[PDB]
Amino acid sequence: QTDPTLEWFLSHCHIHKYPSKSTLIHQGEKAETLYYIVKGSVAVLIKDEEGKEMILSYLNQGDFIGELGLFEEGQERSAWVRAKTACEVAEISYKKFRQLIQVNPDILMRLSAQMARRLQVTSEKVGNLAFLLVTGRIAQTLLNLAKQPDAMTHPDGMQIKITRQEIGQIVGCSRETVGRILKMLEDQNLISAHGKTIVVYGT
Amino acid sequence: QTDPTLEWFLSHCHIHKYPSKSTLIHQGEKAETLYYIVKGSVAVLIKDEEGKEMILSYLNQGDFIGELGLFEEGQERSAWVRAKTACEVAEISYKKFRQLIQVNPDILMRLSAQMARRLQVTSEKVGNLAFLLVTGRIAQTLLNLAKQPDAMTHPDGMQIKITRQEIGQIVGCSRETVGRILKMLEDQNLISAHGKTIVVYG
Ligand code: PRO
Ligand code: PRO
Repeated sequence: QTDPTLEWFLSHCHIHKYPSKSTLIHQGEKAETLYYIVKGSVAVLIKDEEGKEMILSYLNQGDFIGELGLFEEGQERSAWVRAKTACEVAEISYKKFRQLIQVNPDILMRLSAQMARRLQVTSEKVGNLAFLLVTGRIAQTLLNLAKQPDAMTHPDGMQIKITRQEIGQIVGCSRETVGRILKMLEDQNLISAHGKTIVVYGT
Repeated sequence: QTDPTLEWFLSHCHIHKYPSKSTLIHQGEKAETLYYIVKGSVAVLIKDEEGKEMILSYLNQGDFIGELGLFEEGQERSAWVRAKTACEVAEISYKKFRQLIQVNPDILMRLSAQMARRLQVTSEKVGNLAFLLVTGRIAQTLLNLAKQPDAMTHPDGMQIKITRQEIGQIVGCSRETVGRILKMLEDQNLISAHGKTIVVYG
């Protein structure tokens, strides 16, 4: 079971290998290139006002990078992209990709499908104004605990001792809701959680 | 002022009119369509825990519905779609649309642009801890104002009066951070903003 459409597309791309931690795309770069991840994983990241790194999302094999620029012709990169693992990345100009689409739209279907599957996950994960309020209070709770005397110093920030159940009691939501928000914050490079302890970054 | 490709796409569609509040796509519908709003607006809804109505998207003229199922045909989700206003919606089978894509990929491009903009909106929610707290305090401030006696009844919820500087001064953040948060809240379909006037939904 070969993939004729993919290898056709790939022959039109410049394929380069990036060691882990190397930067593929810099913030502010003119967006004129579409990327396809042949192998490996990347992190899409932005910075704080104090220059601390936050992860918008991870992109894996089969994902494209820079799809928005293909349609919106502004256009400067909003995010750095850095190799999470050693990766192989295919590169094509927007101009070349637009002519290929005309000839074989299956490759547009490929690009569209992987966006759609990424949209699906959050089709679920929603939350209203209340959930956003709860999120604020959880952050408040974590920030305040990291400031208190009984917080332990950690290479990545300040370590605090609190369960998800206790956060939920304070903030007025279920421990399941806390789990989801904590997992989100950990995915985003804002905290780490292990056992009953949480490391709040930057503090 | 002519869009021949759209006319071509629409000639392959069945166009239906829906009065406001009427359902377009029911819960658990096996996904095989592909909708295009010709006129008006719709709401995408889900029930939360216990069973209260919640908005996933407000979609307007030129927007697609059912575009995620195009790449996952047969999909059943718990969401449903309702007419916000009187609307006119073109529908087409995924099967037929796939035949059209080979001829002219332009409609798939418009659909994909919508999906790409949505991924970008989702990215703008991130999100440091201080930021998330400020966001919650801003939401809190708007929500409490909508509960006050001097709030006005609006079809979409409660209409309140407050400036961006007033919000910033109260909460303790820059005017730039207030703009960023209100925009985020509007993109999340939680409020609408028009000058001093803010409508808090629900
Ligand atoms: O379940 C509901 O609430 C909506 C009402 C119309 C059809 N589905
Ligand atoms: O160019 C195309 O592919 C179709 C033909 C008629 C309208 N647009």
